[PDB]
Amino acid sequence: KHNMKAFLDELKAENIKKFLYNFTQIPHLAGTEQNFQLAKQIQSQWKEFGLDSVELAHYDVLLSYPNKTHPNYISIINEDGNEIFNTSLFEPPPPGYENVSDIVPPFSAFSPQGMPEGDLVYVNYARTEDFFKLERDMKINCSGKIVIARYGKVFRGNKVKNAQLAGAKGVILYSDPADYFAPGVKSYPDGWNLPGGGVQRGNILNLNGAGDPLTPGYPANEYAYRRGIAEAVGLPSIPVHPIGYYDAQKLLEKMGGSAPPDSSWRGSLKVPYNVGPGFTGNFSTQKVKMHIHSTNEVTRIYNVIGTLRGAVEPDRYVILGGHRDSWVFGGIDPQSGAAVVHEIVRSFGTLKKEGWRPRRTILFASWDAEEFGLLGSTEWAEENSRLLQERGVAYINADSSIEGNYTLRVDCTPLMYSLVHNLTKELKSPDEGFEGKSLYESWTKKSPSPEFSGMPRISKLGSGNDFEVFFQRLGIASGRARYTKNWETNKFSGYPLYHSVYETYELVEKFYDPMFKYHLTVAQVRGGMVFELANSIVLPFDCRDYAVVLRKYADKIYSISMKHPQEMKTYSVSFDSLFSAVKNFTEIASKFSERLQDFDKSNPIVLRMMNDQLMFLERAFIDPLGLPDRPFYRHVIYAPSSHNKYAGESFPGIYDALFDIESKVDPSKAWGEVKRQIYVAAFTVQAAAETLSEVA
Amino acid sequence: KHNMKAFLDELKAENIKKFLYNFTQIPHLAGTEQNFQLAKQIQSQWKEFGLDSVELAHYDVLLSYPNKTHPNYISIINEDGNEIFNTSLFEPPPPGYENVSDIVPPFSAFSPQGMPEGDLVYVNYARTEDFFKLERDMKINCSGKIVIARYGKVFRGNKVKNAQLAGAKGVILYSDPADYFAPGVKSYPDGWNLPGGGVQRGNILNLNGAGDPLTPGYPANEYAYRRGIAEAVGLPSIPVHPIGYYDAQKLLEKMGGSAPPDSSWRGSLKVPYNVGPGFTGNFSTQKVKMHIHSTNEVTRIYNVIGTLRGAVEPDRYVILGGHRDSWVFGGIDPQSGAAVVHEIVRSFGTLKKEGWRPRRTILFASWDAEEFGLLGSTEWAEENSRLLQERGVAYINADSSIEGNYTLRVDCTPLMYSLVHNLTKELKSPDEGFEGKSLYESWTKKSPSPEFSGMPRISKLGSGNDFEVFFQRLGIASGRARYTKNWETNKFSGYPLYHSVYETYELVEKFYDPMFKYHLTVAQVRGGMVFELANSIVLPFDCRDYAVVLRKYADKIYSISMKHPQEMKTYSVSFDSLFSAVKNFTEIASKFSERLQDFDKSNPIVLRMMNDQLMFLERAFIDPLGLPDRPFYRHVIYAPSSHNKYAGESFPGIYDALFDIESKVDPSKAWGEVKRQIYVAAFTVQAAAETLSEVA
Ligand SMILES: *[C@@H]1O[C@H](CO)[C@@H](O[C@@H]2O[C@H](CO)[C@@H](O[C@@H]3O[C@H](CO[C@H]4O[C@H](CO)[C@@H](O)[C@H](O)[C@@H]4O)[C@@H](O)[C@H](O[C@H]4O[C@H](CO)[C@@H](O)[C@H](O)[C@@H]4O)[C@@H]3O)[C@H](O)[C@H]2NC(C)=O)[C@H](O)[C@H]1NC(C)=O
Ligand SMILES: *[C@@H]1O[C@H](CO)[C@@H](O[C@@H]2O[C@H](CO)[C@@H](O[C@@H]3O[C@H](CO[C@H]4O[C@H](CO)[C@@H](O)[C@H](O)[C@@H]4O)[C@@H](O)[C@H](O[C@H]4O[C@H](CO)[C@@H](O)[C@H](O)[C@@H]4O)[C@@H]3O)[C@H](O)[C@H]2NC(C)=O)[C@H](O)[C@H]1NC(C)=O
Ligand SMILES: *[C@@H]1O[C@H](CO)[C@@H](O[C@@H]2O[C@H](CO)[C@@H](O[C@@H]3O[C@H](CO)[C@@H](O)[C@H](O[C@H]4O[C@H](CO)[C@@H](O)[C@H](O)[C@@H]4O)[C@@H]3O)[C@H](O)[C@H]2NC(C)=O)[C@H](O)[C@H]1NC(C)=O
Ligand SMILES: *[C@@H]1O[C@H](CO)[C@@H](O[C@@H]2O[C@H](CO)[C@@H](O[C@@H]3O[C@H](CO)[C@@H](O)[C@H](O[C@H]4O[C@H](CO)[C@@H](O)[C@H](O)[C@@H]4O)[C@@H]3O)[C@H](O)[C@H]2NC(C)=O)[C@H](O)[C@H]1NC(C)=O
Ligand SMILES: O=C(O)CC[C@H](NC(=O)N[C@@H](CCCC(=O)Nc1ccc(F)cc1)C(=O)O)C(=O)O
Ligand SMILES: O=C(O)CC[C@H](NC(=O)N[C@@H](CCCC(=O)Nc1ccc(F)cc1)C(=O)O)C(=O)O
Ligand SMILES: *[C@@H]1O[C@H](CO)[C@@H](O[C@@H]2O[C@H](CO)[C@@H](O)[C@H](O)[C@H]2NC(C)=O)[C@H](O)[C@H]1NC(C)=O
Ligand SMILES: *[C@@H]1O[C@H](CO)[C@@H](O[C@@H]2O[C@H](CO)[C@@H](O)[C@H](O)[C@H]2NC(C)=O)[C@H](O)[C@H]1NC(C)=O
Ligand SMILES: *[C@@H]1O[C@H](CO)[C@@H](O[C@@H]2O[C@H](CO)[C@@H](O)[C@H](O)[C@H]2NC(C)=O)[C@H](O)[C@H]1NC(C)=O
Ligand SMILES: *[C@@H]1O[C@H](CO)[C@@H](O[C@@H]2O[C@H](CO)[C@@H](O)[C@H](O)[C@H]2NC(C)=O)[C@H](O)[C@H]1NC(C)=O
Ligand SMILES: *[C@@H]1O[C@H](CO)[C@@H](O)[C@H](O)[C@H]1NC(C)=O
Ligand SMILES: *[C@@H]1O[C@H](CO)[C@@H](O)[C@H](O)[C@H]1NC(C)=O
Ligand SMILES: *[C@@H]1O[C@H](CO)[C@@H](O)[C@H](O)[C@H]1NC(C)=O
Ligand SMILES: *[C@@H]1O[C@H](CO)[C@@H](O)[C@H](O)[C@H]1NC(C)=O
Ligand SMILES: *[C@@H]1O[C@H](CO)[C@@H](O)[C@H](O)[C@H]1NC(C)=O
Ligand SMILES: *[C@@H]1O[C@H](CO)[C@@H](O)[C@H](O)[C@H]1NC(C)=O
Ligand SMILES: [Ca+2]
Ligand SMILES: [Ca+2]
Ligand SMILES: [Cl-]
Ligand SMILES: [Cl-]
Ligand SMILES: [Cl-]
Ligand SMILES: [Cl-]
Ligand SMILES: [Zn+2]
Ligand SMILES: [Zn+2]
Ligand SMILES: [Zn+2]
Ligand SMILES: [Zn+2]
Repeated sequence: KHNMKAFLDELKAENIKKFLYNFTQIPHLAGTEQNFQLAKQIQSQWKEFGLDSVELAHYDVLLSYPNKTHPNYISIINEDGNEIFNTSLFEPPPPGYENVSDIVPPFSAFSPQGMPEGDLVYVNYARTEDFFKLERDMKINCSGKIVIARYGKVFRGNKVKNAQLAGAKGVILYSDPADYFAPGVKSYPDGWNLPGGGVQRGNILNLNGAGDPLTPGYPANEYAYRRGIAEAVGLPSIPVHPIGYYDAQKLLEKMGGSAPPDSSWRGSLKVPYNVGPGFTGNFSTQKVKMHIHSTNEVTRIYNVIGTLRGAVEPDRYVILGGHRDSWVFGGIDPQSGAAVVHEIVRSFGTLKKEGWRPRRTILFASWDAEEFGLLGSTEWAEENSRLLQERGVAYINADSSIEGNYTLRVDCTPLMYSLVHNLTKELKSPDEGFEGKSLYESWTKKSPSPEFSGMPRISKLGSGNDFEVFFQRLGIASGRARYTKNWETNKFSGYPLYHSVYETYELVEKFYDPMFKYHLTVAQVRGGMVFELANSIVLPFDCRDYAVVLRKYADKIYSISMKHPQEMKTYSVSFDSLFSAVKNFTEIASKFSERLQDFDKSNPIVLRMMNDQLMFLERAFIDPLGLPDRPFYRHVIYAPSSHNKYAGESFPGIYDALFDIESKVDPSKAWGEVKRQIYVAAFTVQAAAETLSEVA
Repeated sequence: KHNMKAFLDELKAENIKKFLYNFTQIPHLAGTEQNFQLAKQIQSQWKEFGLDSVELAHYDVLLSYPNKTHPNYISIINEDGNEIFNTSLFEPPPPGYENVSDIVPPFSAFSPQGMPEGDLVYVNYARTEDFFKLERDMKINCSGKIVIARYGKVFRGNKVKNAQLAGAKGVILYSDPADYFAPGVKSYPDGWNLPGGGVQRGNILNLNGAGDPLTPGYPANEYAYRRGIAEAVGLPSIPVHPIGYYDAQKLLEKMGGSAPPDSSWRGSLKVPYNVGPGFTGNFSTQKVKMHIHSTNEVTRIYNVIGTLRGAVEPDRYVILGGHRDSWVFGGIDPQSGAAVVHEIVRSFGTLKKEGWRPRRTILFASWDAEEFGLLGSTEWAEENSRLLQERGVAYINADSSIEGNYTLRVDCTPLMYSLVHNLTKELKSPDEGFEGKSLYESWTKKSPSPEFSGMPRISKLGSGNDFEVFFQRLGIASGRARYTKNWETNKFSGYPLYHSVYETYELVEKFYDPMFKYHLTVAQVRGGMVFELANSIVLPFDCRDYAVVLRKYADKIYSISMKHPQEMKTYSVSFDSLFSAVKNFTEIASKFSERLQDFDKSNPIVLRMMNDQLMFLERAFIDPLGLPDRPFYRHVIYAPSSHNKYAGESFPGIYDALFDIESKVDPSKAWGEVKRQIYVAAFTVQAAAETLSEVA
């Protein structure tokens, strides 16, 4: 038969291995010829594999690149203005790639140009609370200083925004061995750790979901009217540059001024981690000078869009999307994901050649320019927003398939919790010691739920990947899954070789997944979810799981507010409306669930009515007015944290109104806005419940 | 059989007459006990008539009322400060109603309080072009003056906004016999003309679609957080008051300063129509003093919502809505409409008692607080916006059924043109001289299309009624129909007794429609449209009619721009993208039409796919970012004119960018914004076309 088991059995580890090798021999930087050539290869092959149509969708968006003939670097300069120390111009290339052309040197994408000179201040991870410590407790003023910050904890764009608002005139980012060097394992090429010359690339924008900085709201097509650079969304106003720990040691070792305030400010280098400002006595007349000459350029990008038309509901879309563009070779990020997508397409295509079709339409996407701000997915969605919002069932992301080899990681909407539990119970664990056991058993054992005994951890969606426009802007049910590490040792960072030249095919084949078994398990999870979403007669969403988390989030936000009991009395701040809405959602969802299991389906109009009620339930959490000063974050339950784009925040409107409230000048106005956000949230929860009531 | 003919034949003129009489014996002002009692009567009767459920939906919104013990009035005062002339405190009540309690005296709803004193300037109709003439050509400065303006041409709220922006410190509105006294007909009670003591009530807000001034975006429910008065939407900043032509004569007769600039500034009173400022020589030390003491008050309002559940598609809504609140007796506005709705409900209910049900759900609405800013419809829609946007097929409005007795008037979306043509061909004309002929024949003869020989005039929707939230905010296909006058004699105004105490049952029965035949014809048009929309297997919308008007609108906006050929060359202003999008819409709509007529319907999924494509086509013209500084006007093809809320404007974004462009300080910036609006329009038209392409 043509069922889920036929789909799943056709997936092969050895195919995934061949595709990864094929996608990782040369760099595929967005906007380059190399990456256009790969786009055309993927298009031709998805056609060979059996899809009904495969098209390129192109856009002209703002990208950023270093100047080839005028390199970026940082100096220590003496009182005469002699440059006595210079940071490196390139990462030493890995064995056998030392002749590869067009490796982009490390840089911070979208940095403005400049040569600022000044005294250094060390700001730990440049988090909101690091700046609070420095400015409020230690009384150190960053205004007109160059700040040096270690990578980790939070998205680098948030670090830059925080430094800018503190008055810094430049930012230097570095990788500390405390965060990117796991104890007892060797540096690349002999193990999976970051060497002292390794550097993490990455953009430093604050887009808040806008997409292309020049065309917020509308696709960057051939006739688009653009903003001028001065009005572009999300660009930083001070120069930024990333370095490795060999270079960082030479900038940190002379630091004077105040001592670090406690041991959470000390990394693992042989230096005091003094905060500054400036260098100790003998070197106190030396300065740090940045030299940044990168340029922003409007450049063409290419998405590949494949269609497998549905047999019964061709106007209902289940999307499997992930990016293709890489910083250099992309051995983990993104090609470990893209190779998985390619094998999934191949398997659906083999079923299609034997006469099978899914019930609903499946769209497959190879996105461009993800590394420069989620640009290709967001422009495409801006173009197709009306089709997506009335027809979009679900979005499954497909970036890196591995970031470790310990256990599964899932982040998703509560609407897919029961789908994920059911599927993982039918899959085999790849783990050593669990042969013959289910993936559910191994995952639950290694990553237990903090709430419920005998269940696994499933996280909220944050951002920093291509699901953002689908989930937080448009309200399409979304999820993602990969293999991950045990979060001991380097607990505040991704894998050590992230966005470095050392992320290669050999990294993966030698040190992460030599049998390609973790890749195969991830293909079965991502693929299996898509199969169910596109083929189950009733959509596989359980509204009751949203009711349970809504109560948890309401308890959490109430507890935050209750740190201020005297203000809640004075300004009559009540959460009663929100708890009432959550109770109502719980009751209405339960009755909906009963009708769903019973009506059953001799009647296709009743079925589609309840499938439409299921599809539009995520959609009901969208406020067309957006969140304050963030118009493209429209989901009222979930937004990316204002302090860290990678992390999700629940009831973000209320959370941000409460944050640091004890420091606001006008408390009556601040508490007024807390109350306004309570009203908005309660109304939206009740309105979402009401979509599940009987329709007439 | 239970078909359209059974529905239509059950409607009776004599029932409509009895209901009008019943609804017009006492005043039904929003927020009063009288109007709550009528709401409860309508609820009980719609239940008796056979609807499945009938509920009240209440809101607490900002309303405005005069102070009972401190009356509003205007004076001429002398140099000593003696009040030598005072305007009247009330309209003389009509015969037999001189003992009715609670007739609200004439006032301008939402006026601030004040007693400003000053010199008068006469500003004709207070249109944008009247102020341009006064300030640019005649060099007269309205700053710190009281302005007096005649009613007509444009919505009164626009007059107030224009006066305020010119620096006026108060506004006096009056009814000129030139606009409200038809030659050769007598004053009420002996004919249908406005007497010298008659006054037009009405609100003076500039809401731009917001609804309740205190809760933009969200329903004004029990836990809503409100804006303070200072941040309320749309309130005027200077006092305003309306008067009749007896009083107006006494304010205008002493005017000096400059002469009227031409005869289009002269009405029909025996006065020079001098512009001022101030009075002639001997009276030049006299002034005009306003006394306004009205208060804004948060007050409860009640909508009645009736449901007739659909047999096949209960999750698809066809809405018939009109208001119940009146200024005084409401003999035309709104009860001539509400009596029509009541008989329509009764007729659908009789079919339902014999076992029939419509295919789709029909919702019936009796809206409150329409006269204070479309408040009841807009709050209800804000509450139910998620259900309306995914399930709303169409909205048919039902305010005043008559404004004359000459011929039919229809304003609607192009999607209902072919529906209206087909229906009116099957209805009998009520007109003298057309007995035995169709309503299509009489209407086409009396109101020919300016474009097409052998077809009737159908106008764009403007605003100033309860369809605004459904059409311009939410993108639900909308229409309205009534009997109207021949637009000779008083061509710039509604009927003479509009919003006066003299609009009574007797006005209608004696002078407009003694046989109730025009009412019956309007019930058949409104009712017939609802019947078809709720019962036709394929929705009765023709996408090809949108293609035809889109070309007309594109030609029109191009022609406006081409008044500035040198600027179009210098700034490279091209309409090519918009014409391309319109061509594409024409081609795609034509192919869609062919698939629609053929697929035919053994296949209900294919049917619903194309019914969904039809329903979501109006919805595709919505931009979730809104129009500039008007976030609740989201439709890109149609908005209410920025200069006149009653009139519709096509491609409003482009139109407003071009308006008065030759006066802007920075032409490169102004023409940049023209180009931005061209891009937005072209994109939206192409995106709307693409919803009609094959779905996969
Ligand atoms: C969770 O779900 C429940 C439904 O089970 C909702 O309950 C409603 O709650 C509101 C309060 O937010 C109640 O509002 C009150 O309505 C009264 C009138 O209700 C009757 O009549 C209406 C017609 O207008 C019917 O629809 C309804 O069924 C009732 O028969 C008003 O009289 C109340 O106002 C008076 O008291 C208040 C409170 O002190 C004063 O402020 C006022 O000034 C006034 O004196 C009030 O407006 C409503 O009746 C409830 N519906 C029910 C029980 O069916 C919850 O609201 C919902 N949670 C959320 C967040 O939506
Ligand atoms: C009305 O409907 C028609 C479709 O019938 C649309 O036509 C498209 O118009 C755009 C222009 O807006 C064309 O865009 C051009 O695409 C070229 C590549 O197209 C080929 O390859 C793509 C894959 O990316 C395929 O999808 C496509 O079928 C083609 O095979 C580009 O090379 C062009 O860019 C080059 O020339 C331009 C113009 O001088 C330069 O500015 C560039 O720098 C570059 O050198 C260009 O982008 C598109 O191909 C047309 N599609 C067709 C014919 O199918 C209209 O756009 C539509 N109207 C609106 C308003 O949407
Ligand atoms: C994840 O897996 C779980 C466990 O299998 C699954 O929950 C189960 O779903 C089934 C199917 O809905 C439930 O079965 C129903 O049981 C009730 C009462 O006991 C009956 O009323 C139902 O009978 C109707 O429907 C049947 C077909 O589905 C008809 O054969 C019958 O004639 C009736 O019309 C039905 O048998 C079962 O109770 C739950 N089990 C639970 C909750 O423990 C869950 O749905 C899966 N999640 C997904 C797919 O997202
Ligand atoms: C307003 O009234 C007009 C005039 O009646 C109406 O337009 C007409 O609609 C009918 C029904 O779609 C059209 O009839 C079709 O003609 C074409 C080609 O000549 C045929 O392909 C069609 O045959 C198919 O569908 C039939 C059932 O509808 C089946 O019996 C048949 O087996 C085929 O499947 C069909 O007969 C007619 O051509 C137009 N006339 C015009 C445009 O002049 C219009 O639709 C009405 N507007 C509304 C309802 O909004
Ligand atoms: O522009 C954007 O929104 C994101 C573009 C890009 N996106 C990613 O690289 N996303 C990776 C991030 C992987 C690295 C990681 O997870 N970092 C991390 C882990 C724990 C922390 F506490 C802090 C950082 C992913 O989603 O797989 C980037 O972050 O520069
Ligand atoms: O607040 C609002 O948006 C409108 C509230 C109310 N609405 C109406 O009274 N609407 C009537 C207006 C009827 C009078 C009219 O049509 N006036 C008109 C006609 C021609 C002109 F050139 C100018 C005005 C209707 O739609 O039937 C009002 O206008 O005060
Ligand atoms: C990755 O695999 C593809 C597909 O086999 C290779 O592209 C093909 O190259 C052959 C030999 O030159 C050509 O004849 C085909 O026309 C290509 N097919 C395409 C583009 O669809 C590609 O060379 C491989 N890349 C690497 C780095 O090994
Ligand atoms: C750091 O790099 C700079 C720039 O290349 C070096 O300074 C230059 O040295 C050359 C040759 O002595 C001079 O002609 C240039 O005028 C210098 N340029 C600037 C901007 O100072 C410097 O030697 C390097 N420092 C170290 C320690 O290698
Ligand atoms: C308008 O008609 C209604 C309905 O007949 C009248 O309301 C009824 O009044 C009678 C006699 O007092 C009561 O017994 C009924 O209970 C009422 N029914 C309702 C409210 O549904 C109403 O009196 C009439 N109004 C006027 C002004 O004639
Ligand atoms: C216009 O109305 C005003 C207010 O009622 C009249 O002026 C008042 O007259 C009484 C009795 O003479 C005085 O005691 C008050 O002090 C006056 N009030 C004000 C505010 O001036 C006035 O007589 C009326 N004018 C005409 C022509 O009837
Ligand atoms: C890159 O730098 C060189 C000079 O070192 C300069 O000639 C060129 O303009 C720069 N390229 C840009 C800005 O693209
Ligand atoms: C920080 O330093 C700048 C520049 O000298 C100054 O203008 C600013 O007010 C300072 N802030 C303090 C001391 O809080
Ligand atoms: C792969 O798994 C083994 C077994 O625990 C572990 O020791 C090794 O470090 C893992 N590789 C990576 C990259 O985590
Ligand atoms: C109405 O006017 C009287 C005085 O003439 C005053 O006592 C009362 O406060 C006013 N009512 C209001 C503001 O509602
Ligand atoms: C109109 O008069 C006011 C007040 O006297 C003045 O401030 C304003 O500038 C004047 N505008 C002109 C003369 O254009
Ligand atoms: C009703 O119709 C007649 C016939 O033309 C007309 O003369 C009369 O004035 C009409 N009534 C109104 C209110 O227009
Ligand atoms: Ca864009
Ligand atoms: Ca509101
Ligand atoms: Cl992912
Ligand atoms: Cl990281
Ligand atoms: Cl109307
Ligand atoms: Cl009028
Ligand atoms: Zn990635
Ligand atoms: Zn990345
Ligand atoms: Zn009305
Ligand atoms: Zn009215």
